[PDB]
Amino acid sequence: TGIQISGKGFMPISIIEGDQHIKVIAWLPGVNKEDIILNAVGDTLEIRAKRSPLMITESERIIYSEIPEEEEIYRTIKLPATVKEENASAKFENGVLSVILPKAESSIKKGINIE
Amino acid sequence: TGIQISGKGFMPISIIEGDQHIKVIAWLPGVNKEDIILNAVGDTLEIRAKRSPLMITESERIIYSEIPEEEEIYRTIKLPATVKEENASAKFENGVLSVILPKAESSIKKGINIE
Amino acid sequence: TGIQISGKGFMPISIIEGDQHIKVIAWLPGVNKEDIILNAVGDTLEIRAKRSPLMITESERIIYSEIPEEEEIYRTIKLPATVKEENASAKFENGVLSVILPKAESSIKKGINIE
Amino acid sequence: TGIQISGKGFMPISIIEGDQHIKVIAWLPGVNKEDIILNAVGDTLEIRAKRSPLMITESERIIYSEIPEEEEIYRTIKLPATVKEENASAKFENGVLSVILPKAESSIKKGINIE
Amino acid sequence: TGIQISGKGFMPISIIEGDQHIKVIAWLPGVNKEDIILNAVGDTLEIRAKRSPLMITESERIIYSEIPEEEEIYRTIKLPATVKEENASAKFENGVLSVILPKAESSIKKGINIE
Amino acid sequence: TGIQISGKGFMPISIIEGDQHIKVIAWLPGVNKEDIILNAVGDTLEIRAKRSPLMITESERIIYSEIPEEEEIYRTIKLPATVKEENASAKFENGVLSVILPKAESSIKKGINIE
Amino acid sequence: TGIQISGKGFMPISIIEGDQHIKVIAWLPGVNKEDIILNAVGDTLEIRAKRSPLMITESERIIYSEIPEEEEIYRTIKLPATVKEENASAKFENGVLSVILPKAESSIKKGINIE
Amino acid sequence: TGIQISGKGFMPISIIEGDQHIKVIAWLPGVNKEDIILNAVGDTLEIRAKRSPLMITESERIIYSEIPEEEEIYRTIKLPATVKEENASAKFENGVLSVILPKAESSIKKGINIE
Amino acid sequence: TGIQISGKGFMPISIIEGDQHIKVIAWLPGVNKEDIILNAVGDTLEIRAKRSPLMITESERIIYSEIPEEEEIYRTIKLPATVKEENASAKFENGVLSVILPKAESSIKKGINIE
Amino acid sequence: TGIQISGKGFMPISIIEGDQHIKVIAWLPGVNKEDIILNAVGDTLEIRAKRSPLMITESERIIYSEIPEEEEIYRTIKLPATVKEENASAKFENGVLSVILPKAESSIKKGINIE
Amino acid sequence: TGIQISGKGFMPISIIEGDQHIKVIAWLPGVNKEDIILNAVGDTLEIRAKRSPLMITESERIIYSEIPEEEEIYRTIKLPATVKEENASAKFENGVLSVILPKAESSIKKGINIE
Amino acid sequence: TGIQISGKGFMPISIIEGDQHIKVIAWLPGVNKEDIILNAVGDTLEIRAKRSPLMITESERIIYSEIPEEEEIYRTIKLPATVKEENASAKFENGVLSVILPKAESSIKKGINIE
Amino acid sequence: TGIQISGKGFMPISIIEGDQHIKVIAWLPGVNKEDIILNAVGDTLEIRAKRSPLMITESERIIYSEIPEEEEIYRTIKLPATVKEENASAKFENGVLSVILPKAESSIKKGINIE
Amino acid sequence: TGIQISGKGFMPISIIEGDQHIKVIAWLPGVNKEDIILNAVGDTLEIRAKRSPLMITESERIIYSEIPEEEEIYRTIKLPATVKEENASAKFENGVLSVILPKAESSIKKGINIE
Amino acid sequence: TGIQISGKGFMPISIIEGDQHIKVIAWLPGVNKEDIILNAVGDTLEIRAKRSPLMITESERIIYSEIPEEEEIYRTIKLPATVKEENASAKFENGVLSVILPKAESSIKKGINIE
Amino acid sequence: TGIQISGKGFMPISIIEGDQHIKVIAWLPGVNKEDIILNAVGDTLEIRAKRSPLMITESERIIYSEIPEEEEIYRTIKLPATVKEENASAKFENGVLSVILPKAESSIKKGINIE
Repeated sequence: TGIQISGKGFMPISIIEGDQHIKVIAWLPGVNKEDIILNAVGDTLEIRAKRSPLMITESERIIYSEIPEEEEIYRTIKLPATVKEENASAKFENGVLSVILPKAESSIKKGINIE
Repeated sequence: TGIQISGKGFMPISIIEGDQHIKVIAWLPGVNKEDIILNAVGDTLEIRAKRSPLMITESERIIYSEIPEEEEIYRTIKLPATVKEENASAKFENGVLSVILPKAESSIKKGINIE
Repeated sequence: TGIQISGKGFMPISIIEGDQHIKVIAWLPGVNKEDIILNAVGDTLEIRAKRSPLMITESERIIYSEIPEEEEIYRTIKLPATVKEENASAKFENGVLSVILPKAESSIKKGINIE
Repeated sequence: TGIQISGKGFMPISIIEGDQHIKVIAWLPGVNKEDIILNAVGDTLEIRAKRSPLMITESERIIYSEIPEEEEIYRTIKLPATVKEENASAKFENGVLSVILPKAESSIKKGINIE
Repeated sequence: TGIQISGKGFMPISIIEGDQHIKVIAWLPGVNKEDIILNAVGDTLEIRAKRSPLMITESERIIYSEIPEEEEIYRTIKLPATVKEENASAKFENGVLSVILPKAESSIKKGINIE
Repeated sequence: TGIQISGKGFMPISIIEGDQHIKVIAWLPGVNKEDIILNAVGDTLEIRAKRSPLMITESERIIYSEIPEEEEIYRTIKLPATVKEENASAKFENGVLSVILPKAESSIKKGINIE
Repeated sequence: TGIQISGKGFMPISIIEGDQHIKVIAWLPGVNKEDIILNAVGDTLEIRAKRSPLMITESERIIYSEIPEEEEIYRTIKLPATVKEENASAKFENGVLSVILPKAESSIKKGINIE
Repeated sequence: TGIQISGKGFMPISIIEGDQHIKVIAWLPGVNKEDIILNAVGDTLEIRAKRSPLMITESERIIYSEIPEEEEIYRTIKLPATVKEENASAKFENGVLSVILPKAESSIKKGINIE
Repeated sequence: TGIQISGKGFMPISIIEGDQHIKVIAWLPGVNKEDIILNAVGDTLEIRAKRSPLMITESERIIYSEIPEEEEIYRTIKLPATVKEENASAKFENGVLSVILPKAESSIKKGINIE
Repeated sequence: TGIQISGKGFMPISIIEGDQHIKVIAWLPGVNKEDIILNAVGDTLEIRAKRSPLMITESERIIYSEIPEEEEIYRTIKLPATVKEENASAKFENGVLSVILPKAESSIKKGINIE
Repeated sequence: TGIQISGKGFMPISIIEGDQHIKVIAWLPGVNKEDIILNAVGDTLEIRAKRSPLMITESERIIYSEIPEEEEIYRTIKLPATVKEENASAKFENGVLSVILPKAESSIKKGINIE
Repeated sequence: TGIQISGKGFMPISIIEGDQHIKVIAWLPGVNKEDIILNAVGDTLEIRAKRSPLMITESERIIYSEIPEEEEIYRTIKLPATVKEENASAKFENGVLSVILPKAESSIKKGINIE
Repeated sequence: TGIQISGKGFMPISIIEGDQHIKVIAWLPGVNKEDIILNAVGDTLEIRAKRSPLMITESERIIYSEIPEEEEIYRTIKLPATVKEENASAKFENGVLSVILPKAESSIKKGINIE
Repeated sequence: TGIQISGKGFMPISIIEGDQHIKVIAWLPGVNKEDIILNAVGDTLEIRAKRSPLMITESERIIYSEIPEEEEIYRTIKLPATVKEENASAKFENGVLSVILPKAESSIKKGINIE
Repeated sequence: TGIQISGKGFMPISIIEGDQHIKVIAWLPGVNKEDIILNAVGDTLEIRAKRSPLMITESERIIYSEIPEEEEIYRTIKLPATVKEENASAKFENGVLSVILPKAESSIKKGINIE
Repeated sequence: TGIQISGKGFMPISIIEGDQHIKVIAWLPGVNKEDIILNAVGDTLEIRAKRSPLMITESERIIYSEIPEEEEIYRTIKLPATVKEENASAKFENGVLSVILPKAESSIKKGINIE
């Protein structure tokens, strides 16, 4: 549907497009700020992250779990437009990752009169 | 299977039992530290929480998303054994919740080494 | 579903639990002020009521009817928590009964600090 | 069966035909006096009403309810005979509406007796 | 059999259609000459009758009965074609009614005038 | 579909609408002027016909034939609007029947404008 | 079956063979005499025709038809025996075509004596 | 509903009804004000119109289209109530048609007050 | 098929190509001239629109509709060639949108001689 | 098998093919010389006959019978090669018909040498 | 279907039938004028042709194709009529083959007058 | 496919045509030159043969055998053209039979020049 | 399969790609020299043509045709590499269309040393 | 899934990406070093090879084989990034091909800060 | 088929058989000579080996593969003839393995030369 | 599967084959070291033992038990190859038996000359 996505593991994401930039939304619970790698260029975006396994005491044991445990996970997406990555910015809080990607000049759409 | 869990929406949770305590783990992405209500007595656990919606500018618009949008979500659990909630504790970081539940000394089993 | 309900006839009912009280609703069309029996104890609730049959003039005849004709009906309910029925209150209007059940101090959940 | 009924939502109704009139019964739980609209002409009758769902207070946690809650509801009925609407009458108490309409055909009362 | 007959009580009827009229034979045992109400309009016919009440008593221990005293009995017949009610005629003998419905002039089917 | 047709035998037909009339067409292969029946009233039409069977000489024998053998054929049709059958006309040539049905003025729907 | 038929369009036909000739029957609703071209040689017959389409008025519209639309139609049939086309004859009436085919002398059956 | 709809081709429709009138909504994309034929009488509606096909130059060609090409299209409607066609009005804008149908005096229903 | 389309809601569209320009065809019933936003660049065409809700008087109600009720709708198209947006023009009438996009020289085809 | 046999009734037959002629055998028990009709031309043959029923005196009764009762019987046969029916010779004796038919010159097969 | 067609390979063909002749149309793409062998007699036509394989350069490999490859191709057709080959003619250009077959006199059909 | 074959026994065959002749091929294993009979005329071919059974010694017995043992066998064929049998020649060696049939003058086709 | 082909109508095309150029091969039988339009740029190439219909005299008609009749046809293709149209060359004979595309500089692939 | 591969024959492959380059893996059994051609450019890479067929001795026979027989084979793959072919390197050992594609500058990804 | 093979792992194989020896072919991509385990005796042969997995640098990642990842593989074969295993020989070049098995003189078959 | 197993009682067993020996494992819960009988010869192995029953004290009484009570238990296993039982060994700990079966030296497979 105008975009392609790939990667390993589970990863909720969402994308918002403006007239000058694009906002990226991602869910990465249980990760330390340093465990994240995000690289981009042109119109392509890459997300890489690793989470610690849930340690347990020798006396302790798990009766039940829902959480997938695979530590390494990443997701790749092709955007609908080219961006100026060098000016991009991102915020991460509450296990959630936030990104801002300025649009490239060529991508800036233009209006047309209607009569 | 000896315990039951209930609630609305999508919410990962994990449960672990210790000799002196029981440990509960849950993922609360998009929840501010103060947005959480957590209540416990005896051997039953309850959780309620609200995550802000995805804000957008009139120019901006959502193109793709799998993340569910509903804000308020909750979870309820019945433990297998009684706990001393008065001494329990909870720690929440990076959109993930952990809770320490002291087992009742009456509930605390007596491992015997014999042969 | 964690609670049980039974009885005879059609008597739509809905239950709402509040931190300090429980609100319950029952559809009772066409029933007079004197026909209603209410009883609650511990964490269970009972209702019994009787509606006069459809009287008609000798020259009249019922050509069509979807309204059920039975007079007496009752319903049993298991509450999830104990209530202080002695201080409860209820009201009936427009064929519907409204109830408020104060919750016992023992049953009232305790909140725990988050850190 | 010589008479037709239609509308939306749940609305039990009873039709009673007299030698000089037709009486109609409608169950409208929780419906206020001013919210109900009654209209008729010829040999057809129509009903409109709307019910306010509820108000939230405190936690306001409700389990799977047995009571329906569609707000707007109406019903239309074709009578077997023409009625004199200008002389009709209606009353609503205990959540049930009662209506009596004199029959225009009865005001004519044709007869061509032969051997 | 493509035509509708309805009513209450036991009242055998035979409907005969002519090219200029409709003739109907009906069984009305025990009904007086003045007790038979006959009405017609458009393409429908109404037959109404009442027989002697023939009450019940005691000190007899009724030993046998096949004759019902049901007084008010009627039948509604959907005629296949329009009739001129003002010109109808009938004869009643030995509890059997012989009606004539002269639909002789209310329409005249087109004919062959081909050239 | 707003008009109904039935009958026995093979009889193709087609229907037309006119501003002040209705045209109807019927294929009647091998039918003589005298074998034909056409009657109509109101908004319904009837057709009956009978065609002589396949005659054969004593010295001849039918080695193959696909043409049906039945002689009598007929059709009945419900028209969509009222017609003034007294003014109708029809023509039959080359085994095909054409009929002209002037429409009832009351049935004519004209005289609405846009602004 | 010792004989073949082919062509396009709707064309009922029946064939009858005489000891000295062969007679053929054809259904041609709505065809003008000149519209048809019948030819023959050897033991095969060819029939060509064209039926005018259903002309219409500007205000007119066709609401339904059973009649097929195509105009140009023809059929071909291979006779089992040779004929003397120069002596053939045909008659067409009431949208129906008849043909008489004198059988060739060698085509005409010869009977061996009793012994 | 008591209403019927018919016609050919693609023509989206919606129908509103008023107490004193009836309002009709029709989509007619790609139409000029003069191409539309509408007429009304009694309690039934008809709408007929024509839209030009897609013009093109010999140096241009169709690569992809969803819009159906057939030009002549119409629809018909059977109302549940009679209207006063002579007083009806209609407006057309932005490819959409709005019609106002003053309801007949007999059609106008009588409201019934609750006693 | 070498061209990509996307958006939300119902939006008929068709596309035409010439040697020097691109023509765009779309259906927007019931929209006001200003309610539409269209931008494009490179080979990408964006269409955005918001439609008025079907106004209804309090006494009225929609007995039936086919028109989709959603108000805002938009579409995106990736053309097979590049365009000079700054020179484009568009006309809109009768609920239809017309847009002409001159092709970009670099993308503009060249004729190739054949010998 | 390159040839066809047809007819009615029990008529066993056998066919014998020579270099210069064809001989054919047919079982016709109980048929008179005057009852037989045989006709052949080209490379096909016809046989027609009739056998009288079994007579008995009125006092006599058939205690056992396997012999068939039907009288009229016939057969038709297609040869694989043309025959000169002029020179045909037939012999009927003991309820069996024998016939020899010289073959046509073209039918006559020339012996071909081996080198 | 009155004519037989056979042969190996791909060779589109169509047949035309003159009253004095027969014209045949065949597609023989990629063939040099001399590479066709054609011969015919009676009412049967034989066509033989061979094409060079689609040559390739030593440093050339085919990415994609659909054209069938077999070099020799032939077809045979049995006409419904006898012809005079000695007088025939044919043309071949633009990879398309044309042939003219004058009919035999016996092939000439004789028109039949109709009465 | 325009050619038909018949006979009894096992006899694989293949057929060859040239511009000047026809060549025929047959497998007749275990058959001596003297046991073969072949005949032909016009455009049809006959084959007849008989193979000596396998003799067996008294001390010897057949353990297993796939070979069909029927001695006499024959085949019949209809050629696609007429031949001149008086000049035929055939070879039989290595258990395989070959035949060369010079064409008839009508059989040899005449080339048609191209324009 | 990594390459795009498109267009309407019947147009066989086989594509071949050389290291230094692209050769394009297509079958366009039955078209005139000038009705061929081939244009290209970048990495995409277009083909348009029209073919005369099979004309006939009124005395003439058809027995059978395999050739499709539609007249306008075209095809478009996206090559794997960009070209320099200016040096393009093409030949068309015998209904076969040949085109040569010298490859663009940036497209010329470079061999890699092997170890 | 973002990468495309095509070709004919059997040739297992696998692909790897690095931050400076791309590594390619391929199985090529039975290939001498000389018969493999590798070329690539930009983001396009092609592999061509031909293997000697399995020669055999006159006395020899193939009883069973799994290996496919085709000799010429190739593959094409379009990479996710463009490379600097001139710097590439490819090691071939043990019937397996290894290739190194140093990434081009614009392909080089850029990391972006987070807070 | 009288010969069987078994084992785990992917290993295409083809058996060849001489008169004085037997040849066999095995595909073993990525198998170092030292990882090769092959053993046989009498008329049965064994094959076993392990392949190193594809290593990667931490920065590197697998995007797509077809390579089978199982390492340890082997095969077992029953040969149809005994061999002098002590006299066998093998060759392993470019990932393809070949072997020669001198056949035991007992297995060696003695030719028979008679007419 | 080349080996056979038999015996009585509950006895999980595992079999492992090496290059020069064969290893066998058996579960012997509750069996004393001396309770076992172990014998083997050629390529078959025998194991027999008797395990004591479940004793109970005077005051005791058995309420539940799953363990089978049968004392005598044995198993018979025919090995695939002959073994050097004279050199075999066995080891039994924690109720589980292990046995080493050095297989016959003659069974060794060797002889292939590795280049």
